[PDB]
Amino acid sequence: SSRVIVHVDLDCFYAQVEMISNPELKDKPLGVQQKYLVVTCNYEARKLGVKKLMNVRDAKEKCPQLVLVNGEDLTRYREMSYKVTELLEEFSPVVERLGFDENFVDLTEMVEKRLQQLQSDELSAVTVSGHVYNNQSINLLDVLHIRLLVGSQIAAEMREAMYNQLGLTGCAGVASNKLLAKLVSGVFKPNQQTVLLPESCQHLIHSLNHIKEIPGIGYKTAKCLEALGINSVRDLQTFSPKILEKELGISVAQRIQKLSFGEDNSPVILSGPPQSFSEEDSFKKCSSEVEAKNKIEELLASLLNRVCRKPHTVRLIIRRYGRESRQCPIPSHVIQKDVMTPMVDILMKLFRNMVNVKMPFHLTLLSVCFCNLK
DNA sequence: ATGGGTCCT
DNA sequence: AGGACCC
Ligand SMILES: Nc1nc2c(ncn2[C@H]2C[C@H](O)[C@@H](COP(=O)(O)OP(=O)(O)OP(=O)(O)O)O2)c(=O)[nH]1
Ligand SMILES: [Mg+2]
Ligand SMILES: [Mg+2]
Repeated sequence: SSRVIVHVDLDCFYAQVEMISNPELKDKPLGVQQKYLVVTCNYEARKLGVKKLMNVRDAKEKCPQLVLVNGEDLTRYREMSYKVTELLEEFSPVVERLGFDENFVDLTEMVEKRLQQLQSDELSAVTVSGHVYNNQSINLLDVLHIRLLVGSQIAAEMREAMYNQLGLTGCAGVASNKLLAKLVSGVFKPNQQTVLLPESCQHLIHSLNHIKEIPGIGYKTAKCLEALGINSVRDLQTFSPKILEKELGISVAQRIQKLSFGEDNSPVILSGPPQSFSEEDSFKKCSSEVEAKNKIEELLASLLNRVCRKPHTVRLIIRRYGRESRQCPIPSHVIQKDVMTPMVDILMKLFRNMVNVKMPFHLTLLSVCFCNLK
């Protein structure tokens, strides 16, 4: 059965949150800085050549007028992120989060409910909200076209409510599955929306120029495909399944070749509350157990505040010089909210298991994670 | 990379 | 405990 899926993608999310917090930056080029990176910037800085994940050096030699705000503490972005997800869940309860600033909603039942409430007179009547991908002609007698247009109307109500209630702008894409909704949502940006009618689906998938542009094909898989002479979407569509299975294994080969044809039967999953929560810090050097204990403690204090459901597992992640980790359960008496001294004790034991402290060492990342929430 | 997340093997 | 993916 055919679905109607919406993908919602907030405009320059962290920069939006900082611009709302400080409107002295609303008319100025703004970048959100983490360590030496400009992780995102407003469309005003984008005009001046500043790009996402750009070295703070290169970004200011491109835009010497660039205003920088520190975005290392994710507290406020995470809080707004969940306010958006909760707002969407009011439209339809099955909302899938993808990072902090994207959501998928399955609108199929909502669409069918709205259509069922329309008298035969007003079927034609039905109008698109926003862009139609590839300027495709609408056929109002095609029930798939009608359902996708009602999806576009719902998407515009969602964007409006996000603006009215939270002060946030964003893009939306409406299509028959998640892959296609996520691909089409970014066609017109910022703060616009697009719907994909089914006869334009080939056009959308062949508009991609790099195989890594398909969501689900990442860094290592694209390296593999390139090693095999596979560069375009069509190369992948037409490559031998049997060779592809041999090279990538049956699961990945079968999944990505389907994705190459625009086919994606994966359900929208209700994300609900998070499965883990972690605090990280990166640095040039940690060369000391005395320093490492201080580092881990600060991460612990942040997480304990977030805690206040309970985690039943704790893990510690390091990066030397890639990631290594050690985890263990959290003792029952400790799950019962001075928790600090027995938890740091647990974590240093994990640290000592992974790091030989009697021999020199050099860390560039420490991360503590709470998981296995009950 | 930064500072987070998800699921699968 | 690690891999792969996503933002
Ligand atoms: N540290 C780090 N943060 C990221 C990374 N990718 C995305 N983010 C964060 C910062 C951004 O505000 C947001 C980026 O998500 P998007 O890819 O949707 O980008 P953004 O919303 O900034 O720009 P957009 O208008 O959608 O093109 O989440 C990343 O690779 N590393
Ligand atoms: Mg975004
Ligand atoms: Mg984002």
